[PDB]
Amino acid sequence: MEFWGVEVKNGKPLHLDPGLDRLVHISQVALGESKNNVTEPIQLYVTVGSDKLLIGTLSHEKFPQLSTEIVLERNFALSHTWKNGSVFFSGYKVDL
Amino acid sequence: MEFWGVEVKNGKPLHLDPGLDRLVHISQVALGESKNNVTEPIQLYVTVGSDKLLIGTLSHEKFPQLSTEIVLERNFALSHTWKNGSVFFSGYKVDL
Amino acid sequence: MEFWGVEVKNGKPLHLDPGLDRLVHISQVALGESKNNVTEPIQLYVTVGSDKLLIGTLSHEKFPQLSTEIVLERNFALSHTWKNGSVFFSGYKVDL
Amino acid sequence: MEFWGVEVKNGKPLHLDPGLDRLVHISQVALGESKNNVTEPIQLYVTVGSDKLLIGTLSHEKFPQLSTEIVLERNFALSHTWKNGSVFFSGYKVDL
Amino acid sequence: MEFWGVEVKNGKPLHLDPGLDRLVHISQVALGESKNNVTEPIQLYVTVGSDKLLIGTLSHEKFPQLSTEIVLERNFALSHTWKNGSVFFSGYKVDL
Repeated sequence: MEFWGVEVKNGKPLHLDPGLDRLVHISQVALGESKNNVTEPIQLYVTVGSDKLLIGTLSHEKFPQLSTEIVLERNFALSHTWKNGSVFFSGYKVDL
Repeated sequence: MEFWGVEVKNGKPLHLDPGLDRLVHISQVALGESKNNVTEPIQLYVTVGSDKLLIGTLSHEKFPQLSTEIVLERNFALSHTWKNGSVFFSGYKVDL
Repeated sequence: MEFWGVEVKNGKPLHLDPGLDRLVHISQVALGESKNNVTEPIQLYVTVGSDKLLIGTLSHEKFPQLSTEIVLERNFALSHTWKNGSVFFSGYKVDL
Repeated sequence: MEFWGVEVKNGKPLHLDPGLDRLVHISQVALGESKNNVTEPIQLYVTVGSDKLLIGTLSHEKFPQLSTEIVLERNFALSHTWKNGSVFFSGYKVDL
Repeated sequence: MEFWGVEVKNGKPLHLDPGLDRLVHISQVALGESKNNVTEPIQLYVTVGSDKLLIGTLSHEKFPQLSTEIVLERNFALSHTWKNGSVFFSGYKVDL
């Protein structure tokens, strides 16, 4: 049980690996601050072995964060559709 | 612990099997992007044997995703009432 | 770990028993579609022994579902105040 | 694992004790019916030893319930700021 | 399993240590009472080592609390951007 987190900037897929005999457990997703205040809804994706899964759609006004239980035992990528800001993903790494 | 997820397109029941001595744990539901300004509320169902259970009602305006804990040890189907878009279900498989 | 769920129709108490050395874990609650556009908040109860406990208040407009963690080791009843529709309760049974 | 719940009526702290080598796990909080009036936000507190902690703020309009994971290993008190109604807390007791 | 909680006043980082062979599990976040209207965004952070992670953005009107699952095995800091009030964080400590 080790705290884990990342900031995905401007949506470009961030490729991650839990490591041998580990899982990443993502528990918290948060929409970062806007520089402009042109806010469209922002889609969030986890890509695992190809399959690209929508996990949610955030907005500053209505959906600025999610409490989640996403469990990843293999290489994956996090990505989102906001070209001008960050989405924060956090949780913890687990053994076995 | 194996990441798992599916896209249910246009609501047609997707029949799934966790596998022998496995469970599917569904943790995240997300509503896909709409192509038009018709938004009807979209009902989501898990059908197990003779029981069709409503798990929720989504909309782009108010309810575009759910964080869930749905546990399936036997064959089931996922379905929804949106004839013109997708709902994404994700989570993980567990060994017994 | 066995998927479990029920439909409580028109609010009448549904009396249930987890069984010997079993638990019912209720993880998802969902408000059925309305035919009868009166609307009003719908209170949901779990009755265990002499205690009738409110678990929440649903509406089609604002609160059409809940994600819960309700654990029941002994006989109980589910009930709600909607006389003209259903509320769906689902989750799983656990041994030991 | 035993179902547990209480109704905290009006503004008075309810003092509770899990017992020796037990925990209370609070998983669901629900605001009781207001008998007409539109009411003010209601703050919820758990008091443990030297700490009175805000756990949230409920309203009939916007926040009538919470799904929680509050874990108490020693004597505590639940209280809230609604002088003329109830808040229901439920979950389960765990033996260590 | 020991109840844990803190009040972070006016945003100033609170530096905390779970202790040897312990984790802090943060389950509940709640926004304190405002005396006026707050116009500044209320952003919440957990800082661990070189990573400052946004966990969400609170408001009195729309997002006065979060139910979370944040796990910390290391020294960390909690902080937020509300200059004129408190955010309450609670949960429990776990051994081993």
